[PDB]
Amino acid sequence: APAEILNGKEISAQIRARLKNQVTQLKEQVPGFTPRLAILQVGNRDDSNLYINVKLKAAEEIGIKATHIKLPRTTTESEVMKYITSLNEDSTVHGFLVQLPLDSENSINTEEVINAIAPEKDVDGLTSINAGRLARGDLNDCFIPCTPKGCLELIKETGVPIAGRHAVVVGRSKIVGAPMHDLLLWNNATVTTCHSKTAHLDEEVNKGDILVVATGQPEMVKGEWIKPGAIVIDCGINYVPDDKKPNGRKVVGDVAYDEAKERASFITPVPGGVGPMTVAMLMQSTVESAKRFLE
Amino acid sequence: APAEILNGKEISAQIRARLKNQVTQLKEQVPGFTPRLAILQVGNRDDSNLYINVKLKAAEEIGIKATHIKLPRTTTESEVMKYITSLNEDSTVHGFLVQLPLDSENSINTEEVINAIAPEKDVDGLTSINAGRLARGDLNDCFIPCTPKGCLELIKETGVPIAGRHAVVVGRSKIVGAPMHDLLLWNNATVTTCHSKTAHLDEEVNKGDILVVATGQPEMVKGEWIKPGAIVIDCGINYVPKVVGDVAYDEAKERASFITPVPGGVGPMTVAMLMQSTVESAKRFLE
Ligand SMILES: NC(=O)c1ccc[n+]([C@@H]2O[C@H](COP(=O)([O-])OP(=O)(O)OC[C@H]3O[C@@H](n4cnc5c(N)ncnc54)[C@H](OP(=O)(O)O)[C@@H]3O)[C@@H](O)[C@H]2O)c1
Ligand SMILES: NC(=O)c1ccc[n+]([C@@H]2O[C@H](COP(=O)([O-])OP(=O)(O)OC[C@H]3O[C@@H](n4cnc5c(N)ncnc54)[C@H](OP(=O)(O)O)[C@@H]3O)[C@@H](O)[C@H]2O)c1
Ligand SMILES: Nc1nc(=O)c2c([nH]1)NC[C@@H](CCc1ccc(C(=O)N[C@@H](CCC(=O)O)C(=O)O)cc1)C2
Repeated sequence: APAEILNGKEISAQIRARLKNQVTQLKEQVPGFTPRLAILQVGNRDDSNLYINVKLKAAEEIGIKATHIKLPRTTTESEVMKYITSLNEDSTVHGFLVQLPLDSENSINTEEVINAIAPEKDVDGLTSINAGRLARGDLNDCFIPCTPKGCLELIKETGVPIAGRHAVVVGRSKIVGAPMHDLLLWNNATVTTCHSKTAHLDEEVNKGDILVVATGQPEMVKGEWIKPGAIVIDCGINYVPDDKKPNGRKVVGDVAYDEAKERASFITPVPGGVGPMTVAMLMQSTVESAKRFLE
Repeated sequence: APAEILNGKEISAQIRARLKNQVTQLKEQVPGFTPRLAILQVGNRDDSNLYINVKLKAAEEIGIKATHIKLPRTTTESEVMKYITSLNEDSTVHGFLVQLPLDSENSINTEEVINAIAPEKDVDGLTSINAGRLARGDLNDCFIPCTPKGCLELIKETGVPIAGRHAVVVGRSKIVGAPMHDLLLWNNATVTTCHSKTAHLDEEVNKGDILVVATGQPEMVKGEWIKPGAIVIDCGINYVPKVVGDVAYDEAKERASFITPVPGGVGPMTVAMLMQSTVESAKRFLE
């Protein structure tokens, strides 16, 4: 019998509707309080413009005030640092992020920039201090990066308790795999982390009651590798030409969906699974930052 | 026929001899310079007194100047913060640590205390900044906690490459298990982390080509569970009706290819690694 499909587009829409109501209610409980997000951009990349306007739009629908600071390509590292410092010190701003990658004519140390973000405002969760808190089990008040956050939410939507399950994470990146490990461990799964040097990957994958794949290797995890009854979470966004589609390209996951859907009990499709969760998760983190500041 | 014994006492002695020579050479290059370590203690636990004396002794044998500050049981979090601030600002102190657990009559948030330590002096590697670097693979520029560091060194003493091995870590503490996981992962093992909520622990342990145990549960990991030919690293220090490890040594030694005894395995290696981190902090300050 085939896997239930976790519909990230519907679940994300429910999350954004709930956050809207919560934000409406925070303002009525505490009049004048305005949850506030800022996004700092360097340069003028087309892709970043599109992603930023999606974030700003979601924030405005929820009643979060969203500020976009767009610095020119001529900007220096020292000017970027000054803006980060000013955002840290601005008590009207509850959360902010720096859109990546930076687009400057000058050399800018990306890591130093990110690590100047005050940890209590780090809504993308990529500062070293936040990673360190997450990695050592302080989940009550650290920020969680948006993709693994959405993965955890998808897993919880199944209603299957995580504790005691053997979870497998394929990938160990800063943005996905590593924080995904941390969330699974502090929800009491027994966790195996695999990567490009893992031997007999198929046999490792086949031990996962919960499987999260974040490799960027299109459809590499085959249906045969999936443990029967597993929860399969697929972070992959891989482009493949396909003239039968409206824009001449299909999106496929890091998992071979058509065979994995016959083995799993719950599976995320691609497109429509993990991807649409991500902006909702940023908004949820923004709302958490605003609630903490309200104490 | 038994597993080769990884003799942490002899390996640590070699490490301390090397660090002594390094320290002697720093002093001849820069006369009057003294690497300096401070250990801040709250309360008066017997075990902490003994562990601190062991650290002081190793430091003096290497030529590191070691200072011990012992605060009373009445100490408040705010008083501990004043000493941490003073140690941060004292440019004669290259590295310092806070001995754990704190022994106070008042509630003190251990994490807030540890996280006031300046990252360049955090030789125990327990600040969030250092943990965060280790946890994400940026080992260029962080202190690693002394126990996992010592465990990695014991593993390397076998001569067996870590990359591609299935490693199992039993325990996930901030001081041992979690950082141990990170060290194994960024040395390219495939790592499984177990804890008190792991089901079928025996079957998890049995997948480990490398096994590190740090539970504080005396001899709970049974020899039968060990994969034949495994490298077994036992961090346990348990007092029992003698000191014993977290592993059932006499049965595990018949299955493993390499095993650490208790006492004389991980413990001495932990102190040597603290001294290595202290010496690195002194060398960094010298630029
Ligand atoms: N929807 C979203 O907004 C979103 C966000 C982030 C990422 N993603 C997608 O998720 C995927 C991965 O992204 P990322 O940021 O995690 O990428 P990444 O930084 O390139 O990480 C790739 C990870 O997968 C591992 N890997 C690669 N080949 C492997 C193999 N053959 N077997 C096992 N492990 C292998 C790599 O191992 P090593 O560590 O050994 O190199 C690494 O840990 C991509 O499709 C990306 O587009 C989606
Ligand atoms: N030689 C050295 O220098 C040195 C240094 C530090 C520690 N140690 C020793 O190493 C041992 C562990 O120390 P620690 O600081 O890590 O202790 P700890 O904070 O008490 O943590 C114990 C860990 O083991 C897990 N655990 C407990 N019972 C278990 C069970 N039945 N099955 C599986 N996992 C179990 C715990 O699970 P939960 O997270 O689910 O609670 C926890 O993660 C102790 O004997 C300690 O004295 C030695
Ligand atoms: N939280 C916490 N828990 C702990 O159990 C400890 C620390 N902190 N901090 C310090 C740490 C140090 C433990 C230690 C114990 C003993 C020795 C040592 O001198 N080795 C001796 C005895 C061997 C042994 O007991 O392992 C030897 O064989 O030469 C070295 C270090 C133990």
